Amino acid sequence: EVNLRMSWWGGNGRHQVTLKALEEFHKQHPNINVKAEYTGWDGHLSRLTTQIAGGTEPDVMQTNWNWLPIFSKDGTGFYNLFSVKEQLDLAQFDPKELQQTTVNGKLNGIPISVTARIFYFNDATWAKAGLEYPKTWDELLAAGKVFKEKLGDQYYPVVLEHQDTLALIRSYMTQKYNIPTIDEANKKFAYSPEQWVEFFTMYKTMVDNHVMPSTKYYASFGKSNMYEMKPWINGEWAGTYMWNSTITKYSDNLTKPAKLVLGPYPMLPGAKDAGLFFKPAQMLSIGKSTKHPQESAMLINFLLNSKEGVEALGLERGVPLSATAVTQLRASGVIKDEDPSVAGLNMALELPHKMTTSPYFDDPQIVSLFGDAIQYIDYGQKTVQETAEYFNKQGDRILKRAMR
Ligand SMILES: O=C(O)[C@H]1O[C@H](O[C@@H]2[C@H](O)[C@@H](O)[C@@H](O[C@@H]3[C@H](O)[C@@H](O)[C@@H](O)O[C@@H]3C(=O)O)O[C@@H]2C(=O)O)[C@H](O)[C@@H](O)[C@H]1O
Repeated sequence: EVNLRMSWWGGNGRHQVTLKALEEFHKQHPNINVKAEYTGWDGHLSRLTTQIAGGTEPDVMQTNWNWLPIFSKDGTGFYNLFSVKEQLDLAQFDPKELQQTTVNGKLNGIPISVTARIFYFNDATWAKAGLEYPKTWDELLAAGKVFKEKLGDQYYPVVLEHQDTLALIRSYMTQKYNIPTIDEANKKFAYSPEQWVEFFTMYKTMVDNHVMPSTKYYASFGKSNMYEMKPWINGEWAGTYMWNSTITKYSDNLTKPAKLVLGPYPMLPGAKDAGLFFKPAQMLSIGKSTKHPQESAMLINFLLNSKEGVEALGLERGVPLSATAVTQLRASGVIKDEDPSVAGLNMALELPHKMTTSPYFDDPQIVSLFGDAIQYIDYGQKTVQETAEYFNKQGDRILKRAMR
C-alpha cells in the first residue's frame, strides 16, 4: 500500500479531468492511492507556502514557474526529477523547456505546457459595439470611448485584474524601450523614475479612457473570481488579457452564443520585441521529502505521457509539451488549430519574443504592491507621480528580500 497526496489549482473543468485521471491511475495501480487536494487559484500559493514551511507539502504538486525562487533558490526545494528518470520519460520534453524548470542543475518540475497572456474578446459585445478588435495600442485606448457611448457606461472593451494590467503595461514598455523590466544583477527594477511615471500614466490614461474598470469600480461588485462575475458572464466586460493555457475557465462562463475569440496583439511600429509574458504555464513537481519518489514519478508520467492519462487530461492545462501527448491529442482531433487556446499560442510564437520575463517580475508581493499602487491612484490618495515613486521604492525593497 502506497498513499500519495496530490495538489493542484484550476477551474472545475480542470478538476473534473484530473480527478478522472486519478481514478484510472489507481485502476492501473491498485496498490497506490492518491488523495486529491485542489482549489481555485485564489490562496493556493499561500496554502502551499504554509505546508512547505511546516514540511507537510504533498508528494506531487502542480507548481508555478515563479515559485522556483520562492521555494528552491538553490534547486533543492523540490525533489530532483533526474533522480526518478527510470519512472519518468524525460525525453518527451524539449531540453530548452526543461532548462526553464531546472535550478542549479536539478530538475525541479516537468513543464506541462507553455503560455502567454494575450487578448481574448467577447465576440457578441464587440459586434454590438460595431468595432473591430484593436490592432494597435491607440485603438485599444480609443475603444473605451466607443464602448461607453455606443453601448453604455457599464460596458468596457476588457476587464483587467491588477496582475493582468502589470503584464500588459510591461508589454507596452518592452515594445518601446527593449530593456528587461528587472535588472537581476543589481537586484532592482531597470526603469528610470521617468519610465515609472510613464507606466502609471498609461494606467491612468486607460482608466480615464474607459478601457477597463478602475479598481474602485471593480470593487463595487467586488469579490468573486473575475470569470464568475455578472458583468463578465453577461458580456459587459468584453475581454481579458489572459493565459491561453486556462482560457476556457473564462470562455465556459459566457452567455451562449457569445464566444471568446483571439484578438490581435498590439505592436508599436518599430518594436523589436512584443514584451510577452511567455513562460512555462505550470509544472508537476515532487515533494523534496516524499517517502515515495518512485510512485510519485509514476503518477507524473501517467498524467503527462501515458495514453490513458493524456486522454483524460485533454487540454485543460493548455497544449502539452510532451511530444507523445501533443501528437496523441492532434491525432484524436482534440487539438484544433482554430481553437482560441491553440490559435493564441501560435500567434504568440510568431510575435518577436526574445526578451524572457524574470520570475521576480511575478513575485507575489510585487504583484500585490502593484494592486495597492493603482488603487492609490483610483481612490485619489496618491498622484501618478507619487504612486510611481512609491512603486519604484517599495518594489526595489521587495525585490531585495525576494532575491536574497
Ligand atoms: O492555467 C492556469 O491555471 C494558469 O494558472 C496561473 O495563473 C493564475 C490563474 O490560474 C489564472 O486564471 C490568472 O488568474 C486571474 C488573474 O490574472 C489573477 O490576477 C487573479 O486575479 O485571479 C484570476 C483567476 O483566478 O482567474 O492568472 C493567475 C496568475 O498568473 O498568477 C499561472 O500563473 C499560469 O501560467 C497558468 O498555469
